[PDB]
Amino acid sequence: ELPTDCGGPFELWEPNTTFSSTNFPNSYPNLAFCVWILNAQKGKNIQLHFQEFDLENINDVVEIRDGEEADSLLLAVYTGPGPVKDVFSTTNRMTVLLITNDVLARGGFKANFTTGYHLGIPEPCKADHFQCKNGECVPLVNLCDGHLHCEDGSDEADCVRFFNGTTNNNGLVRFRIQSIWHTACAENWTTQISNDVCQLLGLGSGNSSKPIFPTDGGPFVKLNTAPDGHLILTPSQQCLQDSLIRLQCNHKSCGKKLAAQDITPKIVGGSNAKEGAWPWVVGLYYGGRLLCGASLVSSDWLVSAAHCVYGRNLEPSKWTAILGLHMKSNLTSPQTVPRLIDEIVINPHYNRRRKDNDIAMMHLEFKVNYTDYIQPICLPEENQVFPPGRNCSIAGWGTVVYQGTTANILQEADVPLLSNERCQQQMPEYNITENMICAGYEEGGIDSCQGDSGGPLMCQENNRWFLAGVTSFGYKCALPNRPGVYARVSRFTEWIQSFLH
Ligand SMILES: *[C@@H]1O[C@H](CO)[C@@H](O)[C@H](O)[C@H]1NC(C)=O
Ligand SMILES: *[C@@H]1O[C@H](CO)[C@@H](O)[C@H](O)[C@H]1NC(C)=O
Ligand SMILES: *[C@@H]1O[C@H](CO)[C@@H](O)[C@H](O)[C@H]1NC(C)=O
Ligand SMILES: *[C@@H]1O[C@H](CO)[C@@H](O)[C@H](O)[C@H]1NC(C)=O
Ligand SMILES: *[C@@H]1O[C@H](CO)[C@@H](O)[C@H](O)[C@H]1NC(C)=O
Ligand SMILES: *[C@@H]1O[C@H](CO)[C@@H](O)[C@H](O)[C@H]1NC(C)=O
Ligand SMILES: *[C@@H]1O[C@H](CO)[C@@H](O)[C@H](O)[C@H]1NC(C)=O
Ligand SMILES: *[C@@H]1O[C@H](CO)[C@@H](O)[C@H](O)[C@H]1NC(C)=O
Ligand SMILES: *[C@@H]1O[C@H](CO)[C@@H](O)[C@H](O)[C@H]1NC(C)=O
Repeated sequence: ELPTDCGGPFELWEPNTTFSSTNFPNSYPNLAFCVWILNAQKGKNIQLHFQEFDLENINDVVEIRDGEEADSLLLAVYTGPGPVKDVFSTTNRMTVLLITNDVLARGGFKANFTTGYHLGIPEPCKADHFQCKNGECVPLVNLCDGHLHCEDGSDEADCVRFFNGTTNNNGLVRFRIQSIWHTACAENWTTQISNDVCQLLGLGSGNSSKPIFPTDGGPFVKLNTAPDGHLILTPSQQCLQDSLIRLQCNHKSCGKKLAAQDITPKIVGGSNAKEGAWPWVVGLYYGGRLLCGASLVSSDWLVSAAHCVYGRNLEPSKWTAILGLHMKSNLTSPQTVPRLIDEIVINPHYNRRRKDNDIAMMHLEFKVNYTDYIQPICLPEENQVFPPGRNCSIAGWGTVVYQGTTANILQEADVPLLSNERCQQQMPEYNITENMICAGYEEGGIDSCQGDSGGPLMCQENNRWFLAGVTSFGYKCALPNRPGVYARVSRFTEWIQSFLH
């Protein structure tokens, strides 16, 4: 008997600034979903400063968005008591959604925004410097010089990239020094430095190099070796019968298992996974309780579902990432590696009401070494399509019922892929967007459940296990004709690669 109230302060202009929920110094109504659209002038952002904030737990949240149109962004998801940071917008419209539960009504929030030109983002400094990602600017002599100057490392990042590359794993060797880009030569190019250059680019070893001729007027730089392991770029423009380096680099540690497994046919009735059969499956415990799994994509980064970390991102220290998790009742094994979380980044295009863009990055506390039972998952390459009917394996600790006991050992099962058209024909309730992929049997039996959220949809391709899905939502478990819908990682590859660097 508590319906969502409609008719609150939707449109808020410039003089009308000091807004708040209904009866702010009191208890707000439960099951309320209110929206405070913050209109502004064309060319001014929104700066919201919460004067007093004391909400309920993760059950009730305040979601701040910067939509301005049908496709809404995501700025912050605040919850819990205590002061919060001032959200800095980028457009003239900000949506403040108040998601509430049915019980435990807390006090409420109150804020006063302000419209200005590029608020939050600091003013750009003099043009003779290079601005980092945090707004601070450093002199041009301090970028790409082998010494970290930016707080995040923007001066020493993206100092070399592929040029004239037919694929994302080869091309030229254009370096950047003193804020100018230029190619290299092949007079003294060996194999001992090729793998080093490939590692600097964020790739594997060097396959081969095909120097032909120079075609650009850039001041190509000579490259030599060094006994201390430093790629020296001798500043000079003088070379006879030169040639641009067409360097070919291999991929990084991809989805290659290192355990000694056997062959066992199990399609219908998938049993437990052997110790070390899925090294890129990471567990996430929030206060001594597994909620949603994660996929190891780098040495310190994890990809998890955005619906379980929704509201639990304010305090990343409460999470605990268990790498090499095999049994839920025995963590004293030498293969289990515990780590903490220090940063949780939710996808900007996430939408809990549409279950779209369900993906989230989680930074680890300390970097973890790769072992025989811990290996990173392999991100799918750009412009890669997975055909339907492809039997891809999954992994997780799903429970047979909502409030029962889950499997102690890691469970795994193979499910075939489905097209979006047939999936929508099978699920007339939900909404299947162009960033989702459905997989599962229409006859039931092999179906995911709670506890497998964020689990990877591992599809093997040329002896390599890629990442073709992240668990987003699903209907009731143990029901036929209800395939699991996962977030299509192929559409979020660049968003993850922008953070892995
Ligand atoms: C603020 O809102 C009230 C009603 O919500 C409206 O009458 C008024 O014109 C708005 N602007 C002000 C007070 O500057
Ligand atoms: C909100 O609180 C008061 C307004 O009474 C003001 O001093 C403060 O600067 C405001 N913060 C903003 C507008 O971000
Ligand atoms: C290679 O680089 C040259 C620059 O001189 C450019 O004109 C050309 O389009 C690039 N690609 C190919 C395939 O030649
Ligand atoms: C480059 O290659 C030539 C070829 O003999 C060699 O004499 C020279 O020592 C190498 N290094 C430099 C810096 O020229
Ligand atoms: C290099 O590329 C080829 C494909 O042409 C591949 O077979 C090989 O494994 C790669 N690595 C090495 C070291 O040859
Ligand atoms: C947990 O694993 C260790 C090492 O594998 C083993 O010694 C211990 O007996 C296990 N715990 C239980 C309850 O079996
Ligand atoms: C991981 O690799 C580093 C690099 O040498 C090493 O110092 C460390 O002992 C290794 N093991 C762990 C648990 O960090
Ligand atoms: C999936 O498994 C079934 C079981 O017989 C098989 O017929 C089908 O070919 C498999 N799909 C792929 C892509 O291997
Ligand atoms: C999602 O909902 C819209 C209505 O806003 C509808 O037009 C669309 O067909 C739905 N998506 C699917 C896959 O049916």
